[PDB]
Formats: sequence, structure tokens, C-alpha cells
Amino acid sequence: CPRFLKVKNWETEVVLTDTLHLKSTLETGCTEYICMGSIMHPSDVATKDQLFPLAKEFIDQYYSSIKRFGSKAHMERLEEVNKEIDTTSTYQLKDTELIYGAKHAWRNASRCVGRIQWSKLQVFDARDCTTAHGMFNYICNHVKYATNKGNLRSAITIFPQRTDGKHDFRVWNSQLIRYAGYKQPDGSTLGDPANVQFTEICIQQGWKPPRGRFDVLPLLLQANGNDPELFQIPPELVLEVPIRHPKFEWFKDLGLKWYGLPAVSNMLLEIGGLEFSACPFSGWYMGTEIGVRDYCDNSRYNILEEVAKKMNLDMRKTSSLWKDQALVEINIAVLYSFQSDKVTIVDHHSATESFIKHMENEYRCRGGCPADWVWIVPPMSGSITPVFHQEMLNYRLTPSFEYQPDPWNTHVWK
Amino acid sequence: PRFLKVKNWETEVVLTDTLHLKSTLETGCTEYICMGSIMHPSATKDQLFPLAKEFIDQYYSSIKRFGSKAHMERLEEVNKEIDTTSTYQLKDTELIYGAKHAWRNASRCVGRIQWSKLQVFDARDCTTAHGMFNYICNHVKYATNKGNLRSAITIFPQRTDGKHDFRVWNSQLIRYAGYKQPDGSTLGDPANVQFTEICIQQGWKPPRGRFDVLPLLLQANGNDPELFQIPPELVLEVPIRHPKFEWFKDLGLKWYGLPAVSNMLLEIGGLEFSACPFSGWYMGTEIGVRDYCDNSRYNILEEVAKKMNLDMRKTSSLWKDQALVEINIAVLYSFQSDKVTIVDHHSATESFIKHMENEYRCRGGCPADWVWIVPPMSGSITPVFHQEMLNYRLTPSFEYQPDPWNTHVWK
Ligand code: HEM
Ligand code: HEM
Ligand SMILES: CN[C@@H](C)Cc1cc(C#N)cc(OCc2ccc3c(C)cc(N)nc3c2)c1
Ligand SMILES: CN[C@@H](C)Cc1cc(C#N)cc(OCc2ccc3c(C)cc(N)nc3c2)c1
Ligand SMILES: C[C@H](O)[C@H](O)[C@H]1CNc2nc(N)[nH]c(=O)c2N1
Ligand SMILES: C[C@H](O)[C@H](O)[C@H]1CNc2nc(N)[nH]c(=O)c2N1
Ligand SMILES: [Zn+2]
Repeated sequence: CPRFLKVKNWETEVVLTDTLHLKSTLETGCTEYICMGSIMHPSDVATKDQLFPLAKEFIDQYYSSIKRFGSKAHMERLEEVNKEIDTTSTYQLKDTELIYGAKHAWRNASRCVGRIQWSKLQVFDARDCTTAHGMFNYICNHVKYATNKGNLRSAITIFPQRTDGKHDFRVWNSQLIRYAGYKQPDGSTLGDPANVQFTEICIQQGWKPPRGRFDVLPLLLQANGNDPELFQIPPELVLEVPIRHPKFEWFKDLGLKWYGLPAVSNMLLEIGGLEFSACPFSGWYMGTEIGVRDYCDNSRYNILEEVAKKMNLDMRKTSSLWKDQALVEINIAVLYSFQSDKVTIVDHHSATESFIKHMENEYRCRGGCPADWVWIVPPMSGSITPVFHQEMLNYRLTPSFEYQPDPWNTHVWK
Repeated sequence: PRFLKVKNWETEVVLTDTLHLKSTLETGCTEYICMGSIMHPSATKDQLFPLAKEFIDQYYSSIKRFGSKAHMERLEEVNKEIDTTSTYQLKDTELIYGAKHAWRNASRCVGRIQWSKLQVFDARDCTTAHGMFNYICNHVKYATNKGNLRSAITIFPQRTDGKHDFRVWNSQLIRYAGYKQPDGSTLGDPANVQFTEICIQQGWKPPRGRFDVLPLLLQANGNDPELFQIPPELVLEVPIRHPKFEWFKDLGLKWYGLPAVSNMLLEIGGLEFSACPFSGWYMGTEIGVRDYCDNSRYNILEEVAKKMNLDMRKTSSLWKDQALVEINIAVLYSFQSDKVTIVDHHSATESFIKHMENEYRCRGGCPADWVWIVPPMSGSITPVFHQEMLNYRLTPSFEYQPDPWNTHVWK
């Protein structure tokens, strides 16, 4: 209960009706008496009996999408998978199923504002991979293809699935391209403070760090449960953008740059009960991700103060909104720079307007669209974007991208 | 089951929530569906006494006299009043305790660090709209205090058989009128166009200006509501001007000093107070972001950006964002210069983080709606963005209720 749930937009009064929520799979963390919608994470292998029903649910869904439900091919496929599970305790997805499942894990990502693009996703099948060097090769081809000389194209590379859990493939990097952070003996931090831990691990694994402010990190790659291995990404594959400002000539003097390709590589892709622990995917940036969070978080590069000083701002009282003012200019500079270098990027106004349109269409064609308001609303100027006033329902559909523990906590070193 | 941790991801501070286990009202969410962004997820004597007992229990627990002679006596007193009269009346102390804790339990309010500095005016002896007018005038005058605003609530008689409700039909004691123009646009505040028409329907003579203070529309004891004009000397207003942009005053914007929400229902120990206007002071973004820049509101971004001579052809110039900051700078500067109490979203969110820490320490938790606590501009550079919160509904509480004109049958 109940079969229908309505959502309202308070700016346009448009009302949508959600039926899709009935296919919700996992719990949210919420209950009837408490809501955990702003908890970041409100959360060995699957057995045979656990697995048939999960496999059947996905196979049914797949044949339902290609308008072949209850067909000979549908029934044959079910028998094939069931027997494979019974004799091998797992099964293998057909290429078509893998591609469908990957696109739908994105489509089901309630925290992603970018989902209007979900069906155009290049899927690279890397399930024949056996070694870290091969992971490196696949990852390089992913980066080059996705980057496309600035004209970014979303893609995902999927490595072999978990078997017994002692042979996992993992990208130890949280993103394929990130900058190193170095904590200094005086307590201060050079580079990106978000990445200090991973940096220290790379250095321990033998990485010789240049110890600069924007040193691209090496790939740390684990195949088939083996100790991970370091590889330098070829610099010519790493597209970068110097941040300048269209009016403040001094902004370049800050010496800021960022990388063009956002590629998240530490999440788990779940399809019909199968677990792909290495599945790096990439899109293009929303400006705020760099300009608000990456640059202006106190736990990040934290340049608000420095920018505001160069803007001659009164910085003694907060009620002057010097931070707010600085933040806007910084995000203006980010968008300007990317646009000027013909590197794909979306501003938070465009993106949120697109998501609203995507959401409504999803309600029309699919009977709903799970969305996480806390993550969908941009980290600046929320109420002047249309998502702010839009009621949303959040729930877990499958296939899905999931969080997984950092590998260095679980790895049994050889 | 279980204590629950919330984590601040900026400071890594972790608080342990136990208070949620005393929650008894539902949130709207389920195991499988979160509804945290739905605005509103949708008595006889038999139901009343347990509700009453629960409130009395926690009251005497608050004054450290649980199980006392007076406590048990109060219980036998309330029970006897309920089967006799099908209701019961709160002691003055219980009323004060009740009102403050309804503020304290308000998940959506970032101003709760002030919750126990609340001036309670008991207006349960009121019988007429004229009496209601008088109580309200005294509230406004006391709360405004010449710009040094003071928090207050005025509580009118509780609901009885539901046919004799007291209602303030205004959504705030002080609001500006909104008029549906001949060309289909809107003069004044567009959020109030319906209420404004209702007042005109009752005989209000509209100045049909941009910032016309609406009359009070007051319903006593289930009777038809009556119009009253607030004496203008009680209505503190601020001309909005900019510290650097001299042309900003030429926009001709003003706002009122006193935010006084008057359309909610106060629930204490099973008793329903359908008229209970409460007031505090403004966080600047309430006016500068919402009242002024919401598309369904005054919507002045366009005009301001023009005066700032910004590039407005493409959205990726963040011209809306720039104009928004300036408007909010103007609002804070204007109130401050006129010595009218106001708080900015940086200072307000700081205070709330400190308030959370207090409540976890002394109360074992604090219900908080991240969706409403995070300010509508500059979210992630305020400390509440990075603050995990748990949301649950404690009682006493403020509740939503229907607009009286959807319910009321005239005579
Ligand atoms: C194509 C352009 C895309 C844009 C503009 C975009 C935008 C965003 C943004 C702004 C976030 C919030 C990020 C944060 O605050 O950390 C997000 C989250 C997310 N995105 Fe997208 N994204 C894009 C592509 C993709 C693709 C291709 C996938 C998967 C195939 C994807 C999957 C996800 C997931 C799973 C999350 C949430 C991660 C979590 O649960 O913490 N996105 N996206
Ligand atoms: C003293 C200064 C106060 C400040 C700065 C403040 C701030 C705020 C803000 C910014 C909101 C969000 C409003 C919106 O965006 O519509 C809010 C909501 C709320 N406030 Fe406060 N507040 C204050 C005092 C009070 C008082 C005195 C009461 C009652 C005793 C109160 C009860 C509430 C309630 C019940 C809500 C949520 C209403 C809803 O559920 O829609 N607040 N507050
Ligand atoms: C500082 N807080 C972050 C660490 C939270 C976060 C964690 C993880 C994980 N694991 C994954 C996350 O993914 C966000 C994300 C994922 C994919 C994106 C793509 C493909 C494109 C894009 N522009 N942004 C993305 C943003 C975020
Ligand atoms: C446009 N969205 C609003 C209509 C949502 C809203 C509804 C109601 C009701 N009923 C009551 C609301 O009250 C918000 C509120 C309540 C009290 C406040 C006090 C006492 C002070 C202050 N500065 N802001 C307040 C803000 C809001
Ligand atoms: C505490 C809070 O839930 C947490 O900081 C969330 C809030 N919303 C967010 N939204 C986005 N897009 N990204 C984030 O990292 C976060 N962080
Ligand atoms: C749909 C959504 O819940 C609604 O627009 C909320 C979002 N957060 C808000 N937060 C505050 N403070 N005030 C509001 O009116 C709203 N509106
Ligand atoms: Zn919830």
C-alpha cells in the first residue's frame, strides 16, 4: 500500500504519479518513524538459492524491455541461466544483457542529475581481462575514447565479476584522474586534501611523487584478487583546463587548473545478482562539482579566502556575503575556462532544467523516476534552480551502482 | 533498536541519537521509499487521555518530579476532566512548556537555538474576533519592540467540537497584497492573490499598490471572519537599499521586519490550538532569495541583473547567481542599518550546528530536516550542508492545517 504516490512541483503546480516505486528492491534506511534521507551511507558471496530469483528478476525485466516477454527466447534464456547457476553457482550475462544492465544502473541512480543522457552510454566489455596491465590497457582506451579531444562522451568499462570474493578486480583509485594531496610535517596540505590517504598508499607502493599542487595520480589496479600494481597514465591522455576569469585578469595568477574527465572508479555495479567491483564510468562535469565543492569546500582546495581577498571584499563580517560573492565568480571562471577550451561542461541551471524534463518524461514512459533531492539540488543557488521546488520520491531500483569498502581495508596481501 | 550515529563530514564529529526512540508520530517514509522532500506526507475522550498522560508525564519529567504527588494528582485531575467534559484544560505552566517544546521539536526550523527564549501570551479567554484583534496587536507591538525583535506566540482557545474553531485566516500577521492585473500579470506579492481577493470580497478597499499591508481576517468560535486594520505605527518596515549600488533604492523595494506565521496548528497533549500566531525574526534569504527571487513571487532577478548590466543571454554566465548575492547583500545591509533584528544564513547555520551539539548532549538528539535547514543559496559553504541529520516527529508540535476558506460555511 498504496499503488499510487503523487509528487508536486510547487513552482508550476505540475503533479506526477509514481507507480514505479512498487519495483523497489532494497530498503532505504528510512522507517515509518524516522527518515535518513541525508545520511550519506545508510546500509563472501551470494549463494545459489539467493541467486536464481535475482537472476530471474533481471532476465524477466530485460525481455520485458525488448517486448519479448514470455517468448521462446525468454523461456530458453531462463532455463539456460538456471542450469548454469545450478552447475556453476554463478552465471554469465550475454553482451546485450550487460549493456542493458549498465545503462539501467545509471538510469536508476537517484543521486545523479545527469540521467537524461542515460541511454547514450558507450559500454566497454572487459570481462576477458586477467591482469593489471590489461586493466591498464582497457582503462587507457576508456579515457581516450571518453575524452575525445574535449567533446566528452559518457562510457563505462566493466571488468570480470566477483566469484568467490577472494579474486576481485578493483580500481583502488576513487576516480581514474585525480590530483595528489600531501600532508606536510607542519600540518598543512599541498594539493588536494581529499586524496591524502590514497596518495600515501601510492607512495608506499613505490610511486615517486613530484610533490606539486596538481600531480595526476597513478592508477593502482587489482586483477583477480592479486596485489595491486601501479601504472602512470600517459600525460597526453589527460585533458586539463587552466582556470581563468572572463573579467578578472588576475584570476589566472591563482594558477588553478582542473581535469576535464570525471570518471568514478570505486563503485560496484550490480546486475541480476552479479557484482562487478571494477566498473569505472565517466561523463562530463557540472560546473559546481569543481567550482563549489572541489575548490570551495574547507576540506578541499579552499580558495574562497584567497579569491575574496583579490576581489577587495570586506571579509570581517559574514553578513557582507563575501564568501557567496567569491563563490559565484569562481564558478563563473570554471565555466568560462571549459567553454573557451571547447571541453564539455554543463552549468547547474541547464542541468537541473534538463533533469526536470527527464524526470517528467520518466514518469510518462516508466511510471516514475527515483531521485534524491539532497543530492540533486546543486550546492549553490538551490531555490533558483527548478529542482528545488520539485517533490521527489527516493527508492532503490536494480540494476544499480552501489558503494563498496575501500580495498585496502579488505585486501589480503600476497 | 539501536542508537544512530550522524556524522559531520566537514569536521568528522559524530553524534549519537537516542531521542528518536521516544518518537511516536510517523514521518511519511517507509522501509522502501523515502519521502523526505514531500512538503506534507499524507478526537474523542478515548484517544485523548493517553495523549494527555504522555504529555503530562514528560512535563513532570522535565521539572524533575516524575511520580510525585502533584504528578499523580495532575493525572487523576486530567482523567476526571476528560470523561466529564470530553476535554481538559492545560495549566499555565503546561501551556508555556508545551509551546516552547513545539518550537524545540520543529524539524524544519534553523532558529531553534533560541527555543526557550519564547514569550508566551495566553489568549485562551478570548471569545470574539475583536478580542483576537486586541491580542494580536499586543503580540505585534511586543514582538517588534522598535526593531529589537523578541520571539512570541499568542495562543487562542483550543478546538472543541470542530465547529467553533478560532482561526487567523492570514498566513502571516503581516503580508503584502497581490493583485491579478488586467493583462494577466500580478501587482504585489503573487503568493497572496487568493487571500487578497477574499479580503476584497469581505469589503476591503485595496490601495492596489505593490506593498499594501493586508488587513487581519479573524475568525472566532466558528463564526464568520471579520476584517481589522493593524495600526500602521505597529508595522515596522524596511526600505531596501544597497551599500555600493546607489541605483538599488530606485527599485522601490521594502519589506516588513516581523515574520509572524499565523496559519499553523499547535498540538499539545492531544489538544489542538488552531489559532496560535508565532513570530521571531528573519533569516535574510527568506526575503532576499525566496520572497524576492522565486518565480512565483516578486521575481526581481531580471530587473536587478539589467541594472547591474550583466550578460543575460546565456545561463552559464551565472547572471542569476550574481544578482541573487547582491539582493541578499542589500537586504542584510538594509535591516542592519535600520537596527532591525536579522540574521544571515552563515551565522544562522553556525548557530544551528552549535544547537544540534547542545541537544545531542542534554537531550540525546535533535530532529532536523536537512531539506529545509540547508539555506536556499550557497548551500555547501554553510556548515549544515555537510551535517548528517536524522528526522523524526516529536510532540508537542506545530502542524499544518487546511485553509479555513476550504472548510468554513458562512451564514
Ligand atoms: C553525463 C554527464 C553526467 C553529469 C553532468 C552527472 C552529474 C552528476 C552529479 C553533479 C552528481 C553528484 C556528484 C557529487 O556531488 O559527488 C552525480 C552523481 C552520480 N552519478 Fe552522474 N553525472 C553524469 C554522468 C554519469 C554516468 C555516465 C553515470 C553512470 C554510468 C553516473 C552515475 C552517477 C552515480 C551512481 C552518482 C551517485 C554516486 C553516489 O551514489 O554517491 N553519472 N552525477
Ligand atoms: C527567532 C528567529 C527564527 C528564525 C531566524 C527562524 C528561521 C526559520 C526558517 C528560515 C525557516 C524556513 C522557513 C521557510 O523557508 O519557509 C523556519 C521554519 C519554521 N519555524 Fe523558525 N525561525 C525562527 C523562530 C521561530 C519561532 C519563534 C517559531 C515558533 C515558536 C518557529 C517555528 C518554525 C516552524 C514550525 C517552521 C517550519 C514550518 C513548516 O513546517 O513549514 N521558528 N524557521
Ligand atoms: C566528497 N564526497 C564524495 C566522495 C561522495 C561520492 C562517493 C562515491 C563513492 N564511492 C562516488 C561519488 O560519485 C559522484 C559522481 C559519480 C559519477 C559522476 C560522473 C560519471 C560524472 C560527473 N560529472 N559527476 C559524477 C559524480 C561521490
Ligand atoms: C512558500 N513555502 C511556505 C508557504 C511553506 C510554509 C508553510 C507554512 C504553513 N502552514 C508555514 C511556514 O512557515 C515558515 C516559517 C515559520 C516561522 C518563522 C518564524 C517564526 C521566523 C522566521 N524568520 N521564519 C519563519 C518561517 C512555511
Ligand atoms: C550531510 C549531507 O547529506 C551530505 O553532505 C551530502 C548532502 N548533499 C550532497 N549532494 C551532492 N551532490 N554531493 C554531496 O557530496 C552531498 N553531500
Ligand atoms: C519540494 C521541496 O520539499 C520544497 O520545495 C521545499 C524544499 N526545501 C525548502 N526549504 C525551506 N527552508 N523552505 C521551503 O519552502 C522549501 N521548499
Ligand atoms: Zn526518508
